[PDB]
Amino acid sequence: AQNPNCNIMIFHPTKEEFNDFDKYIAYMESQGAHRAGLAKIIPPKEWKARETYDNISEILIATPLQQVASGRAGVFTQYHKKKKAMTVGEYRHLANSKKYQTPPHQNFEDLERKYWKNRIYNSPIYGADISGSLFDENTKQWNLGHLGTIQDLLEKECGVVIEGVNTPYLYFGMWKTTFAWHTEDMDLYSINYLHLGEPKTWYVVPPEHGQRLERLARELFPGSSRGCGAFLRHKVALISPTVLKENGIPFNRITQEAGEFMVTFPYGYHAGFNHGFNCAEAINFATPRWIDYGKMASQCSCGEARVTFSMDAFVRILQPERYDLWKRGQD
Ligand SMILES: O=C(O)CNC(=O)C(=O)O
Ligand SMILES: [Mg+2]
Ligand code: NI
Ligand SMILES: [Zn+2]
Repeated sequence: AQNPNCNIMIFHPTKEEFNDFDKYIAYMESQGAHRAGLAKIIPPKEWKARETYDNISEILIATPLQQVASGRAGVFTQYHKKKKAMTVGEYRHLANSKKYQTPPHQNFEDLERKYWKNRIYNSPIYGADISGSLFDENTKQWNLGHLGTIQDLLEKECGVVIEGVNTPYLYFGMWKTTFAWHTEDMDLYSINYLHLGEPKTWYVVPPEHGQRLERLARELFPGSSRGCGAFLRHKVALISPTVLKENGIPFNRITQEAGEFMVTFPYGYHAGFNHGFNCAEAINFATPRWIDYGKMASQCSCGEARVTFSMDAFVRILQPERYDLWKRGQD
């Protein structure tokens, strides 16, 4: 069995190996990468996502989200307070302001310590979930706006044609902006490219141990657990590495820098934070190996998790028994 300790693997494809996306994902899996829940891919030195980032300031963040925390330093929830629209240039200035900028620090480890110690006492503003792409149309390799669609994968594997589309999303971050513990919708893969700016630290639980994290979360968030049998689909709960270690939950951590891809694997719980002003692009995708995960994925039917149009068909086809109840949640 490859990678039995479920370590995060880092890959360095050549330009020739970067041509065929599906084939490279399958290669990484042949070496055990999926067992970690997360892999890093460093693109060949010849590759570029686009020529420059010099002309992005006029992108609109229509609904910036202020991430307000409740709880204790290592065990907290966050809610998102909607703010007035602003451009990327306005948001960058805000991120660099004395109120929001990254503090002086020695290295990534010192910054991580400061994040866990102090996150809850601040409310950073995240430009998350913005439909669009920063890949140049002429970039042919690993262009997240040109991937094979999940609808087409389901059709190829299962023979059923379904409605829906699959497009990327931009994330503009600042110091302390946070992504809560989650897996993807329908336990899909995700891929994330850090286009520019400061790093993003990730934490991940191996898929084979995801239920250990769920059981801890039910203990630590007992009212939420009573409210919903899949409340981590709400994407609001944070648990620190110190707390995970105290409770024996297996996990790993890694920092992504500008110019690097991360891939999350089906049912790989992940969480993390941004170090300062940055811009990432991400999309979900599927492979043949995902189908069995999609069939078994938990679902939120309490009404909180509220998701895309395209998830309807996945539930309807892969989880027909759950369909009725899940759709009541969506309506
Ligand atoms: O970058 C973020 O805020 C969150 N990204 C992801 O969870 C992902 O790419 O799967
Ligand atoms: Mg612009
Ligand atoms: Ni994710
Ligand atoms: Zn719910």
